[PDB]
Amino acid sequence: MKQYLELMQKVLDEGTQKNDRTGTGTLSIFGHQMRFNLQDGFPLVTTKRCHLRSIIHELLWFLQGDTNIAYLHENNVTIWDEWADENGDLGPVYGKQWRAWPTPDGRHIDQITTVLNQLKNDPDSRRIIVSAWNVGELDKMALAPCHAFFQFYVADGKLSCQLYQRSCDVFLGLPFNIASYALLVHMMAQQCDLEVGDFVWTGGDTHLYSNHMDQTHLQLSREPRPLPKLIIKRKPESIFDYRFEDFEIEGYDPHPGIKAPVAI
Amino acid sequence: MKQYLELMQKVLDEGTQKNDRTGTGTLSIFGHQMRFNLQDGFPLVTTKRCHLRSIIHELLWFLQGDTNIAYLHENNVTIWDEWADENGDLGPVYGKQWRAWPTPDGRHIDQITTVLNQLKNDPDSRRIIVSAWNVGELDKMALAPCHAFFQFYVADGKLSCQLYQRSCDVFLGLPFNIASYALLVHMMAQQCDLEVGDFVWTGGDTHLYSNHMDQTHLQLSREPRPLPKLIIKRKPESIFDYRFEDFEIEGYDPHPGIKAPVAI
Repeated sequence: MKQYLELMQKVLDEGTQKNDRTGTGTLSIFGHQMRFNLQDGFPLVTTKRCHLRSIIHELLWFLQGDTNIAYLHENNVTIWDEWADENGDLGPVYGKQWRAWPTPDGRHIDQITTVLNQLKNDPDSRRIIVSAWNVGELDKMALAPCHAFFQFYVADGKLSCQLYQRSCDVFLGLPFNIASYALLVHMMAQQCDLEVGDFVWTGGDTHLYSNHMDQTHLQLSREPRPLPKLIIKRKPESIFDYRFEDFEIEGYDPHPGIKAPVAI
Repeated sequence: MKQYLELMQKVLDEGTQKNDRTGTGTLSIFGHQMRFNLQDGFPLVTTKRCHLRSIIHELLWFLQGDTNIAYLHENNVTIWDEWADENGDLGPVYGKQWRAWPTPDGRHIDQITTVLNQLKNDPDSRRIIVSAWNVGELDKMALAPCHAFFQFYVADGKLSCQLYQRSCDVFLGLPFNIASYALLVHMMAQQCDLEVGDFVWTGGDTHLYSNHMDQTHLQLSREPRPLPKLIIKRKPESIFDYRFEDFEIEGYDPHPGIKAPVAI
């Protein structure tokens, strides 16, 4: 997509040499922002084929709040397998914070129901936020949330959403991060009888791994294709009742998929 | 400052009509980002005189962690007076979360000491974060944190910091928000023997109140002056031992101060 390729080129042009926790070198910049008008089309990268099956199941699983990977395994979605323990547990990652953030007094706060309620009853609110950055629970999580917090906003009948992503692998994760939250904006908007606005992506440590340099140069030589269109085939009674088959991406005509490896 | 005036003009050119909780109308945009290279000079607005005495005391008070306003009152700093109850209490706002975030198991987490430790011992970390968005404590706070969370980053001997501000009054608060966090970057860098990098400001609901429209037009007719220089007169033994008199702003030559009123 134009904004995504511009970010890639920017990391290449001005990223500084920087290692990760494993020791794998990266080129990195700190602080970046992109805006996708969801009325322009579903923001799925077209310069490489990106599959969404895993992403759709992951979002449904996030919304359900149980952090054991059983549901993902029932659907053969293996993207969380490397972090799960022997029982399929991950600790209180994303979903547990979204749906049942634990307080000091023993309550479990459902942030998704809170924001839905706020979008329907107080759309002007400047505090329609969901955070997964539960400081007291970080140590128990299999990994700290990368997509740490997000805020909603309503103007002129349109729902917008901004995500703060503390750490972003531009090549491997970003395309999926964008699509995930874009999908969630469509779902929230549908549930609040709103049109879709913009998805604003904000990044913290934004990087390209050095072993993704060939892939990055190849992707940069391709021209973005017209964006596809998200169609929601059914309107569920609530944000917790969406099903995998409700979503269809129409008009996706990407350039070929590009594999990128990870070090261990 | 150039970036600040550009944001003002942008809100004017494309902000949509939007009320606040009180009902005071605003012009607002959602999602904006600015970058200030702290080696270029201390980012204190020059298109209107901005006083920092209250801001310096507020930062010291944040760092100390006690949310009663007694220390502010001892120094005749009255900016939190409108939110304080009869005893001078505010509930667990900023400082309590920065220094003693309460967990479900009864611990109090010092995020400032955690990040300092992380900057000294693991500068490549992509999770050097401080959050004041403690979902379980929001109801007890006199008001929810506007400057909600911030992340640090180290590259080439320089400390950078990104702030996510969920709601920003461009005219009245922004100049002070920038200066506050810029000061904190200088202090953290000094304590970690690092040079200053960039302060990245990210905004959520970013607005101009309609009763600030004359002031905004007047400020926009002024040309930014060269930035001033922050001087720290002493190097304290820790981040908790800074004193008001340690800070001096040199070479500040602003255009005249501009008053802006608030509705009640």
